[PDB]
Amino acid sequence: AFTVTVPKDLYVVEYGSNMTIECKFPVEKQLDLAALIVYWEMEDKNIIQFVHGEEDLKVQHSSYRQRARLLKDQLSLGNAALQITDVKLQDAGVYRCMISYGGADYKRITVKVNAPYAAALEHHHH
Amino acid sequence: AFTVTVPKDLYVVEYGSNMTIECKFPVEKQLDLAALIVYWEMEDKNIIQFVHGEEDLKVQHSSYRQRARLLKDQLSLGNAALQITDVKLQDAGVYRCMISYGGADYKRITVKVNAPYAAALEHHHH
Ligand SMILES: COc1nc(-c2cccc(-c3cccc(-c4cnc(CNC[C@@H]5CCC(=O)N5)c(OC)n4)c3Cl)c2Cl)cnc1CNC[C@@H]1CCC(=O)N1
Repeated sequence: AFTVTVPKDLYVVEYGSNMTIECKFPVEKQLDLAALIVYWEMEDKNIIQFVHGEEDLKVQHSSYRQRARLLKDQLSLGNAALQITDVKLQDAGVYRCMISYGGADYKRITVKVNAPYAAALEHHHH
Repeated sequence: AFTVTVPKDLYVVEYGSNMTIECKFPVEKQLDLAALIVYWEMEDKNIIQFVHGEEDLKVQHSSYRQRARLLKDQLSLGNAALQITDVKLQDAGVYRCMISYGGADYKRITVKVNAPYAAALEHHHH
């Protein structure tokens, strides 16, 4: 039974920081890269599409462009780790990691973003 | 490139009717049932979990008990059709069909439920 797990289903991050959110999947000693698909989304927006051992950047949502990547050196450990740089208030929400590696499963992770007044005021208006 | 498609991304259904919502996936020549996974959810409620050519009812949300099924004769034609019997107002929302058949993809379907006053009043009080 193929199961994705999360060490944390909640992250609380500061505006302007970097965050790495993690999804674990079973890898028995050697990764079959050809079989692996890793997909991350939030609110139906494509963040990562990792297929055939490479990230496909073409259909990544504009909000994550040049700010989101998969840490590929974690995949051999069975860790799908999404790193987002320079966190914004619009990054708060529910993320899903969808993994195919023989079997298929997904998990949800909630991200909360703390921000000072000036950042919040910009978000509130625009 | 493995792609799931939907003939309709919107269904408008009457309270008390039956609905069948459809996701299509490519099947060339013959279906390899052992490789197929079909999952249906709405709002994080597990509806259908079809793996190893059988439904796993243990993880199904209680509100879909004896009221939701996957039309298995459709699968060899590349149609994942979810039938829900006796539609309620709680069935309105966004559904996802997630399919693994070599590759993996999903699609969203929106369902709107029309209901008369009496049914709406019960739902409103709940
Ligand atoms: C039967 O059992 C279960 N099956 C699944 C499941 C089943 C099949 C496949 C997948 C799956 C896997 C990997 C990737 C993708 C995928 C998705 N989207 C794209 C979209 N890209 C752009 C394109 C264009 C826009 C768009 O709309 N599409 C993509 O890139 C093409 N790849 C997917 Cl769908 C999953 Cl996750 C999950 N959960 C349960 C099991 N119940 C769930 C519960 C919850 C906790 C648990 O423990 N269990």
